[PDB]
Amino acid sequence: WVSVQEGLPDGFAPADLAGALAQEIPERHGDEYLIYERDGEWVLAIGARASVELDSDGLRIVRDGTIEKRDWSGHPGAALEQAVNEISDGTHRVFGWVAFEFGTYRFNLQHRLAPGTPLARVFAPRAEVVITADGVSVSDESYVEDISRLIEQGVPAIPAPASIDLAPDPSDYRGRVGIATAEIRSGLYHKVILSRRVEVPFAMDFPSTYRLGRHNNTPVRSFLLRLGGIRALGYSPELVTAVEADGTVVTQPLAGTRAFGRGEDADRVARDDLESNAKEIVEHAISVRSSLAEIAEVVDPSSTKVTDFMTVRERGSVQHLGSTVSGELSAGMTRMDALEALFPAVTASGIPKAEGVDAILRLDDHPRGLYSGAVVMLSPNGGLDAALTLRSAYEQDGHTWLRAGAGIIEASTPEREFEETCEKLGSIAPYVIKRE
Amino acid sequence: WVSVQEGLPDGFAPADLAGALAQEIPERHGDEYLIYERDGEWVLAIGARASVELDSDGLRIVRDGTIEKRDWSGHPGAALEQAVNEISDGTHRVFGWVAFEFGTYRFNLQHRLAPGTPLARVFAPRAEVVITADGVSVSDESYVEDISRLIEQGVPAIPAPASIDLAPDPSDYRGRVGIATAEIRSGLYHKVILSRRVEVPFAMDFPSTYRLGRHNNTPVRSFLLRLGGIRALGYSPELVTAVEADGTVVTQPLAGTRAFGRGEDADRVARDDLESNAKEIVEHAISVRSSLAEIAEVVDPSSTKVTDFMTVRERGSVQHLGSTVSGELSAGMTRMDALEALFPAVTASGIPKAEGVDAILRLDDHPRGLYSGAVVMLSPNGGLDAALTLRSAYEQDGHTWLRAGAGIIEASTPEREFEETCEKLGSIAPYVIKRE
Repeated sequence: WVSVQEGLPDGFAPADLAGALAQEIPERHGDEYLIYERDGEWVLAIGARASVELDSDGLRIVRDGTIEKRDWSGHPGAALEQAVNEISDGTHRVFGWVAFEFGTYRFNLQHRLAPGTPLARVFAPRAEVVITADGVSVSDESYVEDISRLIEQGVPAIPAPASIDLAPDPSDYRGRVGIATAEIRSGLYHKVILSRRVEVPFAMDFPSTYRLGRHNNTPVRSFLLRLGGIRALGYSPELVTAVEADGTVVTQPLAGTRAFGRGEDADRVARDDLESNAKEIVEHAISVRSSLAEIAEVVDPSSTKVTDFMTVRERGSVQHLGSTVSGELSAGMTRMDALEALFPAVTASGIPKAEGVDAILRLDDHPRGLYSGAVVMLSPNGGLDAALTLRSAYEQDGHTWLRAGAGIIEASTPEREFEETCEKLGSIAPYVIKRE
Repeated sequence: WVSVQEGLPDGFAPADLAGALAQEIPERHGDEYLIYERDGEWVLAIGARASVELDSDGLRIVRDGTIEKRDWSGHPGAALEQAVNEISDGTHRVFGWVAFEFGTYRFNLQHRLAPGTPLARVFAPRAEVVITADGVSVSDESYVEDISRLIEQGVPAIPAPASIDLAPDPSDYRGRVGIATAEIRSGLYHKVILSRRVEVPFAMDFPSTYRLGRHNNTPVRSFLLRLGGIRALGYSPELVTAVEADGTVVTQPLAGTRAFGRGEDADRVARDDLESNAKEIVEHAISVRSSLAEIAEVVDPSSTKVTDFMTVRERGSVQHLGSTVSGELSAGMTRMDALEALFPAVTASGIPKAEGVDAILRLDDHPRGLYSGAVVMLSPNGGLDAALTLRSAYEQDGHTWLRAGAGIIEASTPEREFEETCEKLGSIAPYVIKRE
């Protein structure tokens, strides 16, 4: 590890340097890369020393072009954990994403997946740049040159954002909400989160959008990646799963939403509505109870606890009721068993979760892919950090899109739920920069 | 008859009301019962006013605290018909099941049966509830209060399903495929359908499972029963035999399978594969020819026809090539003659049929029992409706199981046949609910 810089250069917030370094090094050279923000520290992982591709019908481990093909069966977590342990060489951190569809295996719904459905893509980098307020480090000194050059030459001035109309409903979200309420009335499930895509009808500048979006958000994790033919960025409002080295397992159910960022007065009125609204309280408590039932599969029961029970969590364009559920990983359980037990987040799927997931396969645009999955960092010391992929933008196979959803219960009304998606889309839609 | 509701309240699909009523009425009072869904009408038949028990060693009529015993030999259809007419009183419908083993007599294979093998169980109900999308009628007024209350109380929520492991092969299906293909190679026969049981390691909730499965299937008939020491439910993909009041005989051979339910794009690829595949076309064609030869024994030659020839038929987790073969019942022939000629379904046995049935008795777990037999409704106008018993679950004598099979020809591979069984199990296995 080589120290590049003491402190940040004037006019560089860590997010800004991370985003600038993304544009000036990996984007410039065509490298895959991933930026992961966690507790005031940005890691920029550059280039794919090696990578894993887990699909519904196979597994590939790639080392500088050379492809191992493998089969796998049973649970996708066990295959992925093996492949991660292999490419980490016992020493390197591994980064990437896990798709919503990874979660179907738990509920015996993997028969609904098309051949070759992507489940996960992760890589071990050639190099890591680490940015804090305290400074900038790099794992390999051959990068010091380009880092210093972008520092001294200084900060790109982000263009004005573009405009995206959130109002049209091409995918008939309002009508799909109505199908879901009838299914709930029929007794099929209690709750499902359904989403709508918003197609961005132009090409995006991901690094710049990332930087602007981050100035206007307060997320638990943020990320920007180019990996597996996909670009994506996001302001994750909550962890689906963290496993610490000491064995602590964490999940953060956020459920219950009102608008935020409309001034102190409006935000306080919305908050007071949220905290006293019986429907939001009930659905929050139910979510937390479900989280606790899931985590209990992999932690010691005497260890399980809720911290910051049902507290208001501010997330840019929205504020939410949030709780933190935790426990101590049991003997004979792995970090991947933890992730599988909790995936996909109950708060982005539904209740009971098997029928919720079933409903999403039918009533949401498929696949969800990265949306409502996780962006992950896995560490050689047994660590796992998995941010729930929401408040995010995607670019793949010539399409660029936003995606946001809402929790549907029996009493839900199409128009309220559509408006909720609009509030959530306000975490991204305003900060989108054209690729020019 | 007595109308209960002229229009269901919203959040009452017919299958959900039928399943709820089974739980609320016959399951509470230990009654025999059978639900049969046909063309948008569910009939819930409750309580055994009178019964017929057909076994390999004799026939019993059970009613009014008596049993009358009857001897039969050679071919069971005539004794069953005579007995059904007896318990019908010329005015009641009769419901029940016919086991695979019923079909051995036509081929002089009954000597392979265990003495006392059950062949059929049918009953005339004490009461009938008829449910459609447009209302509920009941044959007995003393049911109206119970039915009215449940309707008002509201349909219960479907509980979360359990996990059944489809991967292991304790019956060595892969090995039995190899035995079959070596037998085919040697010239003993052309084709056989071999199956595997999957044991469910818990007591099932049949009414709840019935409901959840129905939401995820599109069958020609569905059923839920507790009769003759057995519980069963299923989503029949085809009729083995129907006889209409006008004398039309119908059979529906489905043969050739690919996955369905994986989104439009994958389903279209799979469809295009199925309809262009020479192996699937030839086997479908051969099945239709066999069906025509069987039906020709009981219908007028100038009346035989094939409708919807080799059309794709969608059945939840799978789609199939199917055809409808029909004719006009001949003078002197009964509905039972028609059933016997067509039983068991060519598409669930093999080619030639005698050799195929014999190969099933040797190379499949025995008895098949209800699997690949029929669930039947017999009407006093001479009607018969026999759904082929596939895509079903079963419970008897402390054991609960699923069962799925595949058509084996000379070139079949164990891996592909095992995967086919998994695809067909995808119809039911994910929706199985534990009885607590």
